[PDB]
Amino acid sequence: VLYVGSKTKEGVVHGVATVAEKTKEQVTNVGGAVVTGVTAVAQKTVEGAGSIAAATGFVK
Amino acid sequence: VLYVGSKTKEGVVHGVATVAEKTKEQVTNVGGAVVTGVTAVAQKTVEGAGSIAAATGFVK
Amino acid sequence: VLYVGSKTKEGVVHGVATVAEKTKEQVTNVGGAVVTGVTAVAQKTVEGAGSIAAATGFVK
Amino acid sequence: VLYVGSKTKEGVVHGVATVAEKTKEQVTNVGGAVVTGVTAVAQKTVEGAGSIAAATGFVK
Amino acid sequence: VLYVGSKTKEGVVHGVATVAEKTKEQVTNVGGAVVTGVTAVAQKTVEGAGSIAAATGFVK
Amino acid sequence: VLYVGSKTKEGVVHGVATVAEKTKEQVTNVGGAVVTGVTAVAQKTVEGAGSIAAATGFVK
Repeated sequence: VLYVGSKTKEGVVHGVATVAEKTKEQVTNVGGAVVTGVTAVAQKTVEGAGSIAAATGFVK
Repeated sequence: VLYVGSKTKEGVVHGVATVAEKTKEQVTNVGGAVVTGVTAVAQKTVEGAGSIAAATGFVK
Repeated sequence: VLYVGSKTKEGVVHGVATVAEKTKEQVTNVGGAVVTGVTAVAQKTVEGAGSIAAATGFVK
Repeated sequence: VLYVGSKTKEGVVHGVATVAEKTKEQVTNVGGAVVTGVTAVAQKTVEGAGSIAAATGFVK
Repeated sequence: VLYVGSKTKEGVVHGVATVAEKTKEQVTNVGGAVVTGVTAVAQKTVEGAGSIAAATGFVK
Repeated sequence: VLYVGSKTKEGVVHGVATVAEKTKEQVTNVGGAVVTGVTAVAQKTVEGAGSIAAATGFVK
């Protein structure tokens, strides 16, 4: 903060990987959210913050 | 904080990985959220914070 | 905090990994959240904190 | 052989995997063979066979 | 052989994988073979066969 | 051979993969062969066969 002579690595997302050979997925969403994969979030702030990921409301 | 001469690695997400050979997933969501995969969150703040991941509201 | 000359590693999520060969999952959610996979959260703050992951409300 | 209506899987080498985080190996061979890792052999014939893996002779 | 109505998978090498994060290997071979890694062999014949891997002679 | 109505996968090498993050290897070979990596061999014949991989002679 006041001083940094470092090699800082702050708030990052690193090395995320996936592999697939023969995938047969038949997602049939009818409401709300549906996530089948990779979702990386990396954010820094100074006041207030969100980062709401893969969420869903149904208010009615 | 006041001084850092470090090799800091703070708040990170590292090394996440997955593999698949023959997967047959038939998700059939009808409401709310559904997550079948990888979700990485790496955030920082100074006052307040969220990071709500893979959540769901259903008020009614 | 006031001084650091170390190799600090804070709030990290490291080394997560998964494998699959022949999986047949037929998730049939009808309400709320359903998580079948990998979820990584790594957050820090100075006042207030969230990190609510894989949750679900049903108020009515 | 004479008939096959199957899902034959012969001579296969499958699923081999390895991981490493912090390894300090200082192999200092002076003679013969030295293997530190992964070696996969998958062979078939009709008359005669080899597959001599990770061997070493010293005749003198 | 005479008939095949199959899904044959013969003599193959599949799925080999490796990972590394911080490796410090100081191989200092002075003679013969030295293998530190991945070697895949997948062959077939009808008469005679070799596949000699990671071998070494020292005749003298 | 005489008949094939199949989906044959013969003699192949598949899915070979590797990863590295911070590797400090100082191989210092002085004689013979040295292999640090990936070596895939896939060959088919009808009479005679080699496939000698990562070998080394020292006759003297």
